[PDB]
Amino acid sequence: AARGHDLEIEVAVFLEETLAEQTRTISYNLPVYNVFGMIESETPKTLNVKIPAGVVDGQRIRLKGQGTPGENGPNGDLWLVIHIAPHPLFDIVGHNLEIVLPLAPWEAALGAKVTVPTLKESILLTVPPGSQAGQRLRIKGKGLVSHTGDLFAVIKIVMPTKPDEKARELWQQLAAAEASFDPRKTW
Amino acid sequence: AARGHDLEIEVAVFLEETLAEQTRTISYNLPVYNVFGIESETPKTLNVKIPAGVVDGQRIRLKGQGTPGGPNGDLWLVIHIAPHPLFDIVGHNLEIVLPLAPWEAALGAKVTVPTLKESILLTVPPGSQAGQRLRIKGKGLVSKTHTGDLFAVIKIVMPTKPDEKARELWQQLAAAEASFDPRKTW
Repeated sequence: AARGHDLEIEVAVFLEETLAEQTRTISYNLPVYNVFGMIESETPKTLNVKIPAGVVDGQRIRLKGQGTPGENGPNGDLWLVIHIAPHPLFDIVGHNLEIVLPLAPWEAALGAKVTVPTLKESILLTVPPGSQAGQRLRIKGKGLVSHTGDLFAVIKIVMPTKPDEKARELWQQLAAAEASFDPRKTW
Repeated sequence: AARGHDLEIEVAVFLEETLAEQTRTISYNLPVYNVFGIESETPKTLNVKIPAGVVDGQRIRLKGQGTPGGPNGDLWLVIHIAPHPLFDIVGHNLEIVLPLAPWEAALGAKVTVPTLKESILLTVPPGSQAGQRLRIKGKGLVSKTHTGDLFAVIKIVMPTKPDEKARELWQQLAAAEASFDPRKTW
């Protein structure tokens, strides 16, 4: 008389439902064997499991005896391992969230106040003058919740498409203005 | 009625070296355990032609070339192409961050770009974009029968705080391109 084996089901969970006390329907099969010992059938099972809120990524939950049938012995256990889903805007890094902050070059140079999204509502982040590409601007009070974490606005500089006659001239003049700038001092 | 012991030998290569077959001379040490189971180290040297296209971690085995009452052990050559400070490998291809000033992307330029071998002058067309991939054919890795390319991936970079002049032109710019919405995606 030996016990059954443990099953594992990786449950993907949209980050947004992190603080959501959520219900997932789990479905799995338990194999049924021949007198000659091979599978010949699978019995289908389902449970409506109440997943607690604020389940951290990769965290584990145990449903005892929901695993494989024991031999002769107790059933094995079933494990639901969480895997927080890849957010469209935010990105889980540590206990904090990251948001890429697209900025037009003028916006980065002059500075600008622009609305940025959070978990729920949208705050107003201010960008200092002269900010650089890769700039890691922090916004406290908006981040993973449980205490609560912080969001980081990581600046990325974007460009409009090819410019028309007038916008061109201007660019040539900045080019002239900033002719001394070496964007590749590293090489 | 015993048998042999094995050996792992790290063999450091450089990304540039990988571009062609290279004859190499590895010096190592062959252990000596007393007929117990260590107090000596009879060294050796082998001359091997490493092939064009190897990859970090790759292993080449040499038979019998380990310790020696029956069959001898085996020798393991573990390649170790430690990380290059400019080119990131992506299969048979290479990637390089190409810093550009906002006005280089806007106006379009010609920029000298490095290579595993020798530099090349790259044409950045007017209107280029953050994250854009400019292809440099054949400057990627040389696998057995294929040769990858190198991609210069644009990254707009800005200078430090500006001044009356710069700042005045940036304001004009903003007006000229007032319709542009970087955060369209929000």
